[PDB]
Amino acid sequence: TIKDVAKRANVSTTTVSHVINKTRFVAEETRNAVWAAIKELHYSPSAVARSLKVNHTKSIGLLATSSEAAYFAEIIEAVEKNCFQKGYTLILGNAWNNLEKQRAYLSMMAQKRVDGLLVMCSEYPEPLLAMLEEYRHIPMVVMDWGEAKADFTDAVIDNAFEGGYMAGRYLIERGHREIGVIPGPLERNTGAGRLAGFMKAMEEAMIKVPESWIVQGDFEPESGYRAMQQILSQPHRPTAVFCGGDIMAMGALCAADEMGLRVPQDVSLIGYDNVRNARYFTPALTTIHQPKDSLGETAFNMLLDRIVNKREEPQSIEVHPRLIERRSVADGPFRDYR
Amino acid sequence: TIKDVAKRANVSTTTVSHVINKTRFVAEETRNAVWAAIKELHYSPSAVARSLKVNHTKSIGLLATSSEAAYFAEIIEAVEKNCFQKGYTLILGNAWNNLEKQRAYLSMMAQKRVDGLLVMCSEYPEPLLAMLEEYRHIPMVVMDWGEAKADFTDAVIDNAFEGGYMAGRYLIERGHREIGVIPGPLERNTGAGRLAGFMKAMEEAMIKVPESWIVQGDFEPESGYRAMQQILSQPHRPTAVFCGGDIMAMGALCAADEMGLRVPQDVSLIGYDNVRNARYFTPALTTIHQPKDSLGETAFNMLLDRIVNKREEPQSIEVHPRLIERRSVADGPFRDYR
DNA sequence: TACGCAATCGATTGCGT
DNA sequence: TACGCAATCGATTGCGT
Ligand code: HPA
Ligand code: HPA
Repeated sequence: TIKDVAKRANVSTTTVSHVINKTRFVAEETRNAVWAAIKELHYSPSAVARSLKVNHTKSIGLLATSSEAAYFAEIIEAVEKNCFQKGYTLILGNAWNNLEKQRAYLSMMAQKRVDGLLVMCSEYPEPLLAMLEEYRHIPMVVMDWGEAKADFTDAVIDNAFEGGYMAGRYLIERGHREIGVIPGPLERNTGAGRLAGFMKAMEEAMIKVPESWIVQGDFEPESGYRAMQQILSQPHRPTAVFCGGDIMAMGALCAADEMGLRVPQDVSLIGYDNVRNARYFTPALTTIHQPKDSLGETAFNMLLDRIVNKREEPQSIEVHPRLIERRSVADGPFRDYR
Repeated sequence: TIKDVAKRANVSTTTVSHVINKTRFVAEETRNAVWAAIKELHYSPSAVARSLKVNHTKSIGLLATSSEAAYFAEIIEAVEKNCFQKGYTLILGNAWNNLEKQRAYLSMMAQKRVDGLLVMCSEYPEPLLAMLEEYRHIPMVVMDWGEAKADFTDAVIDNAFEGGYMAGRYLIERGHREIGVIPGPLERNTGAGRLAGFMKAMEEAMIKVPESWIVQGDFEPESGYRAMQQILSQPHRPTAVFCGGDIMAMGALCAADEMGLRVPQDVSLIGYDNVRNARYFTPALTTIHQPKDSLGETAFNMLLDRIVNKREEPQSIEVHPRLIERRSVADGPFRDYR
């Protein structure tokens, strides 16, 4: 088809090319003629032909976990923004935390020869770790670790620990001493990390959280429900609860409200993520806000760097969470005694 | 690189090829040798080289509006599922309801030569309509119209009208006669369509909704807030409100709760979408459920059809909404008089 | 029997004139 | 000056032997 244009415009295709990419000077008329032909033939040059020659497809692969989850969703849209903004195309793939699915996705990506890879798999067993290395040749950045687990990738790090710590303290400083927690999967950073940060703050306070008061969630609203329910279901109940993520949090609000418990008057609840619509939770949710957009953009940027500036040494950028006060938290019994 | 494999295995590349795609019989040993080389060289065959020859990239383009919105998000994940399931790769692009962005996205897609196109642009002005036709050559299906607006595409249709109608009736049959509505953008199907279905039911009932009682939303929680607020802010207030989408609905719950209004005891609220986490709204939201997954899959399927079975005649499949009773609705003053 | 030769898909780009 | 020739990127596939 490029031959077709050339022919119409009676010039070599080489010409057609250069004019199409202003890659060397071309006589006005000549230029015009080509643009003309280009238009009548209704010409769209093949990127694949081009990619074949130039050796990069101007496309990036996002090997994600799930894309419906608010948290996820939000990050993704960000990344997309950035890609578009710099001419990259997004290939979205969800491995659902399934090795086989992930091996598959990975392979198609290499095959389609994505310029770089954005990795957000949530959990990282050695088998997953291993696979990834097999493709160290393709530039990648993991956006979901607590610290850098490998030498062959870039990494953006969220400080989940300090975020949890922030959550504990607030509660502490607000009058609370009987607290409970519903964490996300321990096999994840946003799970374990948050918990542990939250647990340090407690030890520092000589606060002991009885095990009947800690209940694992899976970042899903339903899990949030069940936990809150198992917590308030007990003889002795905490006066405040720290919930690992806003959506399970939202799940937690439901239950309370269902047993006729009051928020925050009967229970204060503090979340984690500051998801786009947390403010509209009821009550408006107080939570730790995670920089999702920066989290996206920042990742894209390291990728581009390696890609263009051909860096080879893995890097790692940290990002920081921060408390957002809404109305799901109330003074605790010890506020006055501080 | 295919030459590299061949050489290692001392066979023509033609061989390497056939064994790689079991496209003709090959001596075991021969086969083995190639697999061997394939492994040592750590070989991944280029899809782009391949695509160049075979003429289809096994990739599909989703020209969407926004991907963070719950409704959207949910559909997208679906589509992705389907693509993966049949070896297609997803290129996600969000035009934000911006012509220029959409022209751009469209063009890159043609260029990257996507096998087909999934279209979800929300609003369709002639300029957008026009652009689309320009690419009638690439197979596409619009997943967001009320009826088929063009002869060059397939279309999946949701019955937003009958959905709205269902919403009105329920309210009617539940004792209500003073109702208000906060619709989404009229420039959209899920906006206008829902409204009108909802408005028919009302006329049929000889119910008149005073204009101070209808307030436009933009499908976003914030909009939901403001509207509900403007509605309950009045001297005379409805006893029931129909909200165009679950997220604005959620927005509506906030406000009420903020002015100390009760749901559903002071106001019944019925939504639209049955978004994944509507049940965990508080109270659990009664709403019309839209078949998102079928909406996805069904679209993918028409695409594949045109694609593979090389159909040429546009088709159109309808899908159906259905009421889901939760707890945001209460009997109205006229329930007993029916 | 089981395999290979050579042309081809659509672009780009180094030498030249 | 302003443009063109021919080789090339990595695969596939129709004829043959
Ligand atoms: O893995 C996760 N899933 C959903 N929401 C989350 N918020 C933090 N981590 C997660
Ligand atoms: O355009 C829309 N946006 C968000 N949610 C929606 N639910 C139906 N239509 C829409």
